[PDB]
Amino acid sequence: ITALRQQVETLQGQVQRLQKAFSQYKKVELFPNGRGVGEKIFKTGGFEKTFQDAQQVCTQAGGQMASPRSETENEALSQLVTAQNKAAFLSMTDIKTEGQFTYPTGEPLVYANWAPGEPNNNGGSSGAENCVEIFPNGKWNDKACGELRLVICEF
Amino acid sequence: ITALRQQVETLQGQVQRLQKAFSQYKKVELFPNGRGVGEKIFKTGGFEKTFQDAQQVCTQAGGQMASPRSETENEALSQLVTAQNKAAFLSMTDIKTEGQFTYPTGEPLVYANWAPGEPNNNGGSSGAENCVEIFPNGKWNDKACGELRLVICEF
Amino acid sequence: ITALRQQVETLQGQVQRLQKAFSQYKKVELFPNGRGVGEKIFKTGGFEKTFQDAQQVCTQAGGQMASPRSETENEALSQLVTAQNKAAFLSMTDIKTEGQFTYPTGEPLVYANWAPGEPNNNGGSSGAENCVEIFPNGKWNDKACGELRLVICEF
Ligand SMILES: OC[C@H]1O[C@@H](O)[C@@H](O)[C@@H](O)[C@@H]1O
Ligand SMILES: OC[C@H]1O[C@@H](O)[C@@H](O)[C@@H](O)[C@@H]1O
Ligand SMILES: OC[C@H]1O[C@@H](O)[C@@H](O)[C@@H](O)[C@@H]1O
Ligand SMILES: [Ca+2]
Ligand SMILES: [Ca+2]
Ligand SMILES: [Ca+2]
Ligand SMILES: [Ca+2]
Ligand SMILES: [Ca+2]
Ligand SMILES: [Ca+2]
Repeated sequence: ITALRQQVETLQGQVQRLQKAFSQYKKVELFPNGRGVGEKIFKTGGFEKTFQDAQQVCTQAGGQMASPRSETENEALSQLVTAQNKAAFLSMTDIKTEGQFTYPTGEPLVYANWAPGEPNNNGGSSGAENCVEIFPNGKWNDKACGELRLVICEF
Repeated sequence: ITALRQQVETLQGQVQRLQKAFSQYKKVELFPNGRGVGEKIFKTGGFEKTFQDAQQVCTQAGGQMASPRSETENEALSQLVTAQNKAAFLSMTDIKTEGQFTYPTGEPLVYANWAPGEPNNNGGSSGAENCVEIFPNGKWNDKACGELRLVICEF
Repeated sequence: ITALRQQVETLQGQVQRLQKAFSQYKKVELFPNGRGVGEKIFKTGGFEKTFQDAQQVCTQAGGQMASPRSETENEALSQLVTAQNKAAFLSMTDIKTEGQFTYPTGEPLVYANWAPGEPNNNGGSSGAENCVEIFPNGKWNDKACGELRLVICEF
């Protein structure tokens, strides 16, 4: 029918405006504590927690901790860490097998950006160092999971 | 026609992607200062104001102060109060009739979570206590409306 | 066909709910650091940077610095500056031609709200004053671009 055609063209307009409005509100939301990379979105809570606290926080929020699988994804996190001037915990650990860092899924790294001479598993008073922190410069450093670091969740 | 069918199937795809993208951006927005319960959304501004200031703030923002009508809704607020480590004002008062706390609409409570021995209307120097604050543990305490408390708005 | 009609009516419902949900999530996002005026959206990052830093920040985020072209737009910014209690940089400068303040595009002001006796180009130790800051009261004051001021981006 011809009226059905009218309803469809109306929907096209409505959908177009929804798309425009949403694109704008994506940018607004991400400023300043969020970064979009691919279909991923990293966002910092602005606070610091231990690794396991941060892991619960991100999960409770409906996401997970950041698993940067590329340089572009790693760069985004670097920007958040820089803006906050606080090193942040990544999602990876080598708790299962020492020396081998893994994603929460069980699969080994497909990307890495260790700083000079890392990891080393030397946390001093803290003891072992099974988690990973990322610096403002984007470099990685294994660190005692019990330390407090910037919380960044991946959605 | 057959072309109209094509336009419709195109809209289905567009709408599906809008839905997926929006679900993701809902989670992103709510982290970390927001909680979704039913069709309600609680969000903290992170700051503290008197009851009447908080009431103007929430209204100006297009919402209202939190009227937790269930344990699930009350729990959500508890999580926000805990994260901020700041007690927050609820929307209810007994200003009209002493002893009887009411929603901004005029209707009496359909849910309550008073702490041991509350309310008591004893604010000391503050005087009377006609408003309600909620603790990190989720318990309620009547308090002088003139006090500064965490602002949480309901949308 | 009749089934196509069913799919279309289904889309209408889906779109209606998307619209409702989005309207709600617009209000949530804007609280408390955002203001909507027309098709524009102002949002503060909460931090302070020099004019050129703020300009990079806003651009990187996919927007620009605030170009208030009316009293309603200026009022919105005033509300953000007030809430933060921090004067903010606007997008306008007179760097090209002294005395004549311009938008980033190259066009002269279509609106202005200078405070008593401004601008004056007297920044003391700072030197010249080619940028513009806005006070909680909404009034404008030219200021050394090298100063640190509240960052507010326009999307
Ligand atoms: O506090 C322990 C940390 O000390 C830093 O200076 C580095 O040496 C890191 O490798 C180490 O994890
Ligand atoms: O400051 C007054 C408050 O003091 C607290 O210790 C409690 O006793 C509350 O009941 C009371 O509202
Ligand atoms: O610090 C310089 C500033 O000092 C303020 O008191 C005002 O006089 C401004 O006009 C001037 O830009
Ligand atoms: Ca180790
Ligand atoms: Ca180390
Ligand atoms: Ca009372
Ligand atoms: Ca009391
Ligand atoms: Ca000047
Ligand atoms: Ca001046």
